[PDB]
Amino acid sequence: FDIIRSLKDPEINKSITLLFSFLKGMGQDT
Amino acid sequence: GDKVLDILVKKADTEETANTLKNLLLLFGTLGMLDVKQLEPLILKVNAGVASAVEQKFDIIRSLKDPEINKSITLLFSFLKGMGQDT
Ligand SMILES: CCCCCCCCCCCCCCCCCC(=O)OC[C@H](COP(=O)(O)OC[C@H](O)CO)OC(=O)CCCCCCCCCCCCCCC
Ligand SMILES: CCCCCCCCCCCCCCCCCC(=O)OC[C@H](COP(=O)(O)OC[C@H](O)CO)OC(=O)CCCCCCCCCCCCCCC
Ligand SMILES: CCCCCCCCCCC(=O)O
Ligand SMILES: CCCCCCCCCCC(=O)O
Ligand SMILES: CCCCCCCCCCC(=O)O
Ligand SMILES: CCCCCCCCCCC(=O)O
Ligand SMILES: CCCCCCCCCCC(=O)O
Ligand SMILES: CCCCCCCCCCC(=O)O
Ligand SMILES: CCCCCCCCCCC(=O)O
Ligand SMILES: CCCCCCCCC(=O)O
Ligand SMILES: CCCCCCCCC(=O)O
Ligand SMILES: CCCCCCC(=O)O
Ligand SMILES: CCCCCCC(=O)O
Ligand SMILES: CCCCCCC(=O)O
Ligand SMILES: CCCCCCC(=O)O
Repeated sequence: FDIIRSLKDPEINKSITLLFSFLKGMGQDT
Repeated sequence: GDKVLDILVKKADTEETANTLKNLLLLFGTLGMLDVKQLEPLILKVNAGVASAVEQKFDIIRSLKDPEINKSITLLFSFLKGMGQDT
């Protein structure tokens, strides 16, 4: 039940967006 | 010098210090076992990813459609498949 409540957390949302930006950056087409 | 060595061994002889030195040697051995020739592209990708993350001054659904994100997560899943190989 923790993940559903956590996804709505603005801090968690921003942090996971940062991790997904990290994920996008790696494996770049270049 | 005998007193110095005595102090050194009597302080070190604790199991914590012996475990610390043993695990340092084991860490060196494992880092030697780990192959780094393939790890240089991974380091470059990590550099690019950290740069993109620090560049940023409902997200996952939009991100999954990103071709870059899709390819990157496919690479991570290939990494996940490679580890724990049946061999
Ligand atoms: C008409 C309206 C009907 C209901 C209307 C709908 C009822 C359900 C509403 C949605 C519930 C989940 C929402 C989304 C949760 C967050 C997004 C998500 O999916 O996040 C996956 C993550 C798993 O963790 P990850 O491994 O991905 O973690 C990442 C890395 O691994 C970390 O390192 O969180 C979860 O799974 C938590 C949810 C658990 C399952 C939810 C469904 C169970 C019950 C369904 C049936 C109930 C009875 C139905 C009776 C019919
Ligand atoms: C008839 C048509 C009906 C609608 C028709 C459908 C309406 C919904 C469409 C689908 C929405 C999600 C699609 C899939 C999203 C991406 C895949 C996924 O699942 O990715 C899990 C990840 C969780 O992150 P992870 O922890 O896994 O991260 C990994 C590591 O952990 C990192 O390190 O993203 C999310 O959960 C984002 C989605 C949040 C929940 C979506 C549902 C909420 C609302 C449902 C009810 C709405 C009202 C319904 C009213 C009835
Ligand atoms: C539809 C919910 C039925 C009751 C489930 C109770 C346990 C939910 C999960 C709690 C947990 O993950 O620790
Ligand atoms: C009737 C069910 C209420 C569930 C409220 C859960 C509160 C604790 C959530 C876990 C947390 O705050 O880290
Ligand atoms: C069905 C959507 C109702 C409105 C939800 C608004 C918040 C969505 C989550 C935004 C975030 O994770 O930062
Ligand atoms: C979208 C397809 C190209 C993105 C992934 C390219 C980086 C993986 C290969 C890197 C390398 O050959 O060292
Ligand atoms: C209406 C919701 C707006 C969400 C904006 C999220 C940040 C977008 C810009 C990201 C950045 O480049 O810092
Ligand atoms: C009416 C709702 C429009 C949502 C558009 C969200 C744009 C910002 C998404 C976050 C990002 O670009 O990183
Ligand atoms: C599909 C079942 C075998 C895959 C996992 C095998 C590796 C795990 C054990 C490795 C080891 O014994 O050192
Ligand atoms: C349909 C209204 C009742 C369910 C809403 C639950 C929201 C919980 C939350 O904010 O995480
Ligand atoms: C059914 C059409 C309207 C919903 C489509 C939303 C697509 C959003 C996206 O491309 O991530
Ligand atoms: C009435 C219960 C709906 C599903 C809730 C699932 C959850 O958020 O753990
Ligand atoms: C309209 C019913 C909404 C149930 C889902 C709630 C949630 O997962 O935040
Ligand atoms: C009309 C809204 C459908 C569910 C959207 C869920 C999401 O992508 O965050
Ligand atoms: C036909 C309705 C599609 C809703 C789901 C959209 C998405 O999650 O990309």
